Amino acid sequence: CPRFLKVKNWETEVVLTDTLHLKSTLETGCTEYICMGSIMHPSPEDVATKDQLFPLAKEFIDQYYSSIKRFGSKAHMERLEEVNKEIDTTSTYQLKDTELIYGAKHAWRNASRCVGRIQWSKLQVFDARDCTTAHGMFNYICNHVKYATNKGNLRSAITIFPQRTDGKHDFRVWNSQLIRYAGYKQPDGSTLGDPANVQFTEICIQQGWKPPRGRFDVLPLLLQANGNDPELFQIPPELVLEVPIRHPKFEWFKDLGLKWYGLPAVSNMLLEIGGLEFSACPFSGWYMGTEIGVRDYCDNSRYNILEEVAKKMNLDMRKTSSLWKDQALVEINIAVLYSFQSDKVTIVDHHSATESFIKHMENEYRCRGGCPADWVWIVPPMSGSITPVFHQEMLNYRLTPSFEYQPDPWNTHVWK
Amino acid sequence: RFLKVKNWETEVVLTDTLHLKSTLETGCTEYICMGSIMHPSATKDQLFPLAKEFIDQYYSSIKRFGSKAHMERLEEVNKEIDTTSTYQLKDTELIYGAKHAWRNASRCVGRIQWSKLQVFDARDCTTAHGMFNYICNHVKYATNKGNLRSAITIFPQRTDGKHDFRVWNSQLIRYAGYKQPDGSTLGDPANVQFTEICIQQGWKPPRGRFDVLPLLLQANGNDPELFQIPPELVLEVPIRHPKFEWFKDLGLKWYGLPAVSNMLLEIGGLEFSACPFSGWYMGTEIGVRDYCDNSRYNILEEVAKKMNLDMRKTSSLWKDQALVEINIAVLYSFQSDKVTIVDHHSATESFIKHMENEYRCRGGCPADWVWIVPPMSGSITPVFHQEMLNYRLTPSFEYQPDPWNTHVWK
Ligand code: HEM
Ligand code: HEM
Ligand SMILES: Cc1cc(N)nc(CCc2cc(CC[C@H]3CCCN3C)cc(F)c2F)c1
Ligand SMILES: Cc1cc(N)nc(CCc2cc(CC[C@H]3CCCN3C)cc(F)c2F)c1
Ligand SMILES: C[C@H](O)[C@H](O)[C@H]1CNc2nc(N)[nH]c(=O)c2N1
Ligand SMILES: C[C@H](O)[C@H](O)[C@H]1CNc2nc(N)[nH]c(=O)c2N1
Ligand SMILES: [Zn+2]
Repeated sequence: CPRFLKVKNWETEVVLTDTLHLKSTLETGCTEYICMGSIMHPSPEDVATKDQLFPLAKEFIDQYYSSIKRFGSKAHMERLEEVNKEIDTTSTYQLKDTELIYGAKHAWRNASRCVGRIQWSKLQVFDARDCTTAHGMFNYICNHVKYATNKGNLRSAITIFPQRTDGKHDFRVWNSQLIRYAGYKQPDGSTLGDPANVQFTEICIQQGWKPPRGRFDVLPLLLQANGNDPELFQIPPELVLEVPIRHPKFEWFKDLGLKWYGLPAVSNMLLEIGGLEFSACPFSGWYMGTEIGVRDYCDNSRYNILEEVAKKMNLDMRKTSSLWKDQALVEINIAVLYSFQSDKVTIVDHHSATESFIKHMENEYRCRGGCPADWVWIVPPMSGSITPVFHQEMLNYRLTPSFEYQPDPWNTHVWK
Repeated sequence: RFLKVKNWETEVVLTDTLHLKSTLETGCTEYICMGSIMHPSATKDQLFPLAKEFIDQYYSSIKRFGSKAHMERLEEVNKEIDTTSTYQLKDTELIYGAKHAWRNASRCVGRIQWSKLQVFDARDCTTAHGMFNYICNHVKYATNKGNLRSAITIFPQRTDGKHDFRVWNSQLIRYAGYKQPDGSTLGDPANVQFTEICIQQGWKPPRGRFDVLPLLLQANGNDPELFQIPPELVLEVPIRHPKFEWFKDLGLKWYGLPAVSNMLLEIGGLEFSACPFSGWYMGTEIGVRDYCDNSRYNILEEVAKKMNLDMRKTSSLWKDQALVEINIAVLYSFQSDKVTIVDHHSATESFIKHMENEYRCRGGCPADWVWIVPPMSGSITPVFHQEMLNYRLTPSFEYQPDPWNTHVWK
């Protein structure tokens, strides 16, 4: 690979120079002859051997001690030796609290699909590696939700549960996000609530959940500790902050009966630090408006409200070239931003978020030598080219520490 | 190395085998993806395998692979490369190659039309006047009083690089841009430099906001020469709005004919440095990019003004609101004037159908998601949810250096 790669911004002519890609550790899926950049998941029961672990841990320890300006120091060399001995006698090792916090923040810093990374160094890390049971995981998650929600002044946070050992004792949050609404398939084929969550909702009902069978039922937590069968818990409703959606101009918009939860909290990803694997690491931030207003509400396979809103706006819905869909989509995103700001719940519009991200990316290029970014994910799902990231060339590559996808736990779990 | 592509909205999975036939590079590697980079990084010896590859897929396409005609053509091409260091395509091959360069353009959402392409052979052209005549004929044919027809005009191929045919205009029809004294810009700011070359070469600019630029045509590597396209051949549309009667007062118009004139067509190793090609517009090309890019006509603030929108906070989405009304106007205007145009909903829908057609009959369809997804309302169009594999097949349309950076002025 060449040492310097240039990216251009075609609106501002600004050229940036990337050297950080030389530290790339994993494959992207692309080859010299094919690009897989719009494949969502490009290409087990298998843990790192001693020989796989030694270099992965050294690389991370080296990076950590470089970051604290102690590279080559006595503490650096001693930490290397202690880690090496630990791997040698136990085939794994335990991170220091300092190292865990650094690794978590850097997995966020390295997350190429995240437009909100200007915040990466302001992350509250909750060390839950002493957890042994699902009830304990419930306690940790509740504290996380309460801390991160903060009565609407949201704060980013991650709670990290014990790392993988042999792969038969995994900690998992079976929920894909901590807070989501149930979906219910009807006999007649229609769906009530969130159609994306019909499968998981069915799992919870089989596990014992009594469903309200409404349009916005918060799902219970399904929590697996130490490889045991998962267990159900209801999140105390006073910890689930929600925003009813109204429109500043259209008095009828509240009559739609829409609301959404304030806290986006991903709970199905895997956090990889120095070759260690944290299979339960729920992390949360605050929303960009389009995540709710474009995808959650207007995806055809989700709540799918464009028609109903277009009807109440009295739009001509016979020709697509009237752009009735586009007009309604804007008003829905105006309502979402307006309802969150009125209730003083942190949210960020896609103009402000992408402008912030360009500033972040430029700083990272200057101070770090690059900033991996996935353009397909960074550009918002509406009004793409009137945001600055549309015009920004990006380079995508995989740095470690990192958040990874992992198989859904109901597909792998060995029921006791 | 059968590759699967999924649509996350419909769950349709298609299987790609066609990528096994590519040999040009993408710019990515196993460790770095350059999918959002706009431009990532002959002789007798290089030429015959490239020619043989192209003749092979041609005769494979008419289902006479290994036929007597096929065998004879290969030998004919061999001797011609021997004795002349190049070769000439048959008319059938020229047409096949041009349609297939369009078919293979990963960045084109309009490829469902790929085989309906009128191909104008201009390989006998020798002068800029002849180029002008061929180009006027293309424009007139393609415009067709509003019922636009896809066309391409193919001028003589590159020989030694010192006798290149070039259209110096990036597109056949564009508006001029002028650097104003007070620092601002009149017209189209994307063209300020090309406009200045035309002025330097003798063009008398009217210094308005929608001045159609003259043609600047270079034949056989000579100095380029200026020509005015006859105005009756340049179809234009006044943009107005079905509900906002004040919109016509903005004074906006656009031309009906999108015609790329700065790319290079490669076919069996031959390079056609002048190959103007044209189709019809997707509304967002004018309404989102041309009118609302900050570095282009940049009209958003004005439109939002007349709409009386709250422009103090970005979270009012005033820009998004104005953007939709502008794009409603463009579609409404072209449609009212019976000028062929397609909205991004209909176009992307056609492209998904095209992808399905191509996977079935051809085993795949190279597509660049970054370019295929429209610049507004992305995820309410079906291509947003469609995984695409990008790879480079030949014949192809390639970028080439701008002629003013290479030409030695004679
Ligand atoms: C603090 C405010 C944050 C904002 C505004 C933000 C914004 C976003 C958005 C809009 C996406 C695209 C999501 C989608 O389309 O599904 C995303 C993805 C992502 N974010 Fe951030 N995020 C924030 C916080 C965080 C934090 C705290 C972490 C981790 C510690 C994180 C890690 C990620 C990752 C890994 C992805 C990729 C997810 C995937 O591939 O499914 N983000 N973010
Ligand atoms: C017939 C109607 C057509 C429609 C609606 C259409 C639509 C589009 C659009 C929207 C783009 C993106 C352009 C941009 O953002 O600058 C594009 C790109 C492209 N089109 Fe098509 N197109 C059509 C016809 C054609 C024809 C006739 C050809 C050639 C024979 C062609 C070849 C290409 C190529 C090579 C590109 C890529 C240009 C680049 O990389 O800058 N298209 N098309
Ligand atoms: C920390 C953080 C901040 C922030 N602004 N957004 C996020 C993502 C939030 C999020 C993500 C998903 C998965 C979407 C997946 C599944 C289906 C299609 N997509 C690929 C579901 C949710 F409910 C949700 F809230 C995280
Ligand atoms: C055959 C065909 C059909 C169709 N609907 N559209 C096209 C493209 C039309 C087109 C393209 C450009 C270049 C824009 C530049 C600016 C920066 C990045 N882009 C490369 C200028 C134009 F005036 C123009 F009409 C071709
Ligand atoms: C940086 C990025 O590659 C660049 O802005 C691209 C993005 N996608 C595009 N898509 C289309 N159709 N046309 C364009 O000019 C661009 N520009
Ligand atoms: C097929 C395509 O990769 C898929 O729809 C992607 C496109 N870009 C995205 N971008 C974001 N932020 N979130 C998404 O879910 C997607 N989906
Ligand atoms: Zn790639």
